[PDB]
Amino acid sequence: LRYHSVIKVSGDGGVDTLRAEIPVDSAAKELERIQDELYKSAQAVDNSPET
Amino acid sequence: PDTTMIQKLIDEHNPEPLLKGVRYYMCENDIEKKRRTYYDAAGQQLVDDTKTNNRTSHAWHKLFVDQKTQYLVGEPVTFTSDNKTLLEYVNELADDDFDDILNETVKNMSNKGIEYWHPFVDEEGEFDYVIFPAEEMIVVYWGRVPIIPFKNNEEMVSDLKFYKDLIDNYDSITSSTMDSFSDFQQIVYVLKNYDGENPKEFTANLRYHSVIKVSGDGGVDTLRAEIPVDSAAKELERIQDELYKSAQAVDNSPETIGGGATGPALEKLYALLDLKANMAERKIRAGLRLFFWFFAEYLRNTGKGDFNPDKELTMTFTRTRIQNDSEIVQSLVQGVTGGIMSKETAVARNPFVQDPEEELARIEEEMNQY
Amino acid sequence: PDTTMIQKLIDEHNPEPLLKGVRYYMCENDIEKKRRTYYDAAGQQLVDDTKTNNRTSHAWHKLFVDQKTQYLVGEPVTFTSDNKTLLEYVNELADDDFDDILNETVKNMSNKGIEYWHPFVDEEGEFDYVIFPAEEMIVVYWGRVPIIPFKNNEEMVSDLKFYKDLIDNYDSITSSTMDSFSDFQQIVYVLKNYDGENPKEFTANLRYHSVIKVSGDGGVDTLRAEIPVDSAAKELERIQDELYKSAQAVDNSPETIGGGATGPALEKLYALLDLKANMAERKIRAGLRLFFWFFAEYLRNTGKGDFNPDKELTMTFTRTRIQNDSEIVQSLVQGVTGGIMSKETAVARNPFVQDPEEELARIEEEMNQY
Ligand SMILES: [Ca+2]
Ligand SMILES: [Ca+2]
Ligand SMILES: [Hg+2]
Ligand SMILES: [Hg+2]
Repeated sequence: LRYHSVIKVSGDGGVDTLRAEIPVDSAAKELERIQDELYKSAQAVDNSPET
Repeated sequence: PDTTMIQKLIDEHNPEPLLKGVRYYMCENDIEKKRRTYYDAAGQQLVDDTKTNNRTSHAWHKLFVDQKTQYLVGEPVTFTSDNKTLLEYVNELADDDFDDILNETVKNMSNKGIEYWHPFVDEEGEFDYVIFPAEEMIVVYWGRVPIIPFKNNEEMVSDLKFYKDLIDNYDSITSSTMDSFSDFQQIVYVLKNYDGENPKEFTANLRYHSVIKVSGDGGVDTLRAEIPVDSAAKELERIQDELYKSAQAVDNSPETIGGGATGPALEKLYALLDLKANMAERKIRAGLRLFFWFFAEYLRNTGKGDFNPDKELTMTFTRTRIQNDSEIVQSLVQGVTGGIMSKETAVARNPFVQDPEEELARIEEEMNQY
Repeated sequence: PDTTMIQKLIDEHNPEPLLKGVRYYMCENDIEKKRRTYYDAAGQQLVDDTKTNNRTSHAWHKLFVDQKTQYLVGEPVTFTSDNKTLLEYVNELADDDFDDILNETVKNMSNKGIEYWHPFVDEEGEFDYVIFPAEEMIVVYWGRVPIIPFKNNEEMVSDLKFYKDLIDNYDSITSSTMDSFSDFQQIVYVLKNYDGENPKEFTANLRYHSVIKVSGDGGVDTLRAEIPVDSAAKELERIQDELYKSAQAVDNSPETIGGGATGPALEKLYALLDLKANMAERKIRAGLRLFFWFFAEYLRNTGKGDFNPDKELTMTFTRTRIQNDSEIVQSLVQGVTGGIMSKETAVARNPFVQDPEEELARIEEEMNQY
């Protein structure tokens, strides 16, 4: 596999791959609220630009 | 003094904390240590020549430091006193080569966390000053000790200290994604119930003819790398915004929102860097006052007069700040017309004016003609 | 001096660090070394004539360097002093060929990290100066040493240093994507339970007739390359934006957003470059002052007078900056009408005025007629 492109399989088998799921969306969604609270809880000013 | 304690001080000294910021300013980030590994027979961790090992280090820190330096010291420092002889000597010393050095000092103090520079009398007998790289200096506590500290913070850490986590993350992600782009090229074939007995036949038969021969009920599946561009891009965006925050910098990327032109909108934009500039000024002035104390000592002893800088001399920093000159001019014209303002104050506050003295004088001579 | 030390110095010298920026300026990027390899019988890594090996190398660096050069030095440098004899001699020396060389110096100091140039008296006895390529020079430390350093930074690295990682990544992606487009053409067939016994029959039967014959319960699957245009495009986007930041450049692609016209919107656009220009100016001036010291030495000894450039002569750099001339003219008009401004200052601030002296006079002589 590391020196040629090949994995050889017989029978009726095969190769499945397992890859990590990256939770970017849920995380970004949560991180958004926390950031808003952060500024409140801390009594701070957010001078990000106003949409 | 002792020669043995010297060796202890040298061998106990380490420049790795102070060089940290310098290495990042040069795009030598910890990510350059990234290597793509794998495990041998009996689990011996080993780099593998098979795969490209991209390691992208970002110039964020160099950007932020430069921005800070130029903001505080880009425009040369101005000096004012009532003692004119002193004023002359100070100006003679400090208004051209001084500027270019103070610039190198602020960048240096931001990379190292501290910058020392040393005053000394030239072989020609004149006063001189040279930068004394803090990563070569060792300190434990003319009359006073003969070196001048410029402190970046109280903590004398590099600016990098408060956002190095983010730059590293940013780098980690980018390079990961880069590897994915590289790996996407190298297709992996899964050969189910393969027809040929010979291994040679495959690699030649695919590479030189379009064909892969398969019998039984099998076939050929391909495994291609997935490239996480989307998720990477989504996260990177946040890290990018936080980076500016964490570093107290200004982002003059263009504003999607159609407001960014107005006075407040601009003031808000610079808010954080203005925060970071003020500290750094306080800390810069501290160092510089001490610098002029030494110059005063030199003048006392060289017989050119006895002076008190700390009470006679005043320093003026200038800030390169984006304004809405169109808005201001109008506010000012309204102000004066309204009569809530003197033309004097107005002319000095006018963005198209460099020296209020000359212009106030120019406007009067105009009137005395017309 | 010693001839053996000479050899050491030469053999220990390496130009690769200094030629780096010159190679990228000429679009010989590291990507030109990319080659499409594969593995032999006993794992011998080998280039493979089968596949096209696109390696596209991007002119990004040359663009930025060109932009910096022109911004600083595109307009010729102006000199002022009260000593008119000196002023004459300086102008005679430095206002046409000197412009064209100083341009080539800035470009060079940004590719190499430094540029040296050597002053020398001509065979005709006149003062002369030639560029002394820094990659041919070796330095360890008239009266002073006889060569003039133009430093790019303090670190005397090329500008490429702070964004080479990105350029490379940009090249890497584009080329990979090109390979994908190339590979897409060559369709690979997977032949399940193939009908023909003859291998010849297939390649001709497909090539000359539309047909592939299959028996059993098999068939023909095709394997086509995937082209990662989308993901690539998305990453390439970010890199490009970063590229402009990391390099402290101006990007005047047209603004999707309808703000870009205003004063502050344009100021923001040049913000980073204005940063980069200010350092570079300081560093250029430093080299140039020393150049006029040598010219002064020549003048002292040639019997054309003794001068002090460092204190008598003043230099003026000009910057080609995009403005909103329509907006400025209004604000100025408003300022003068309002009374917060002298017509003098205003005339000098007017974007349609080259020489304030001539125009302030022209306006007077207009009035004395009207
Ligand atoms: Ca790298
Ligand atoms: Ca090429
Ligand atoms: Hg952090
Ligand atoms: Hg970089």
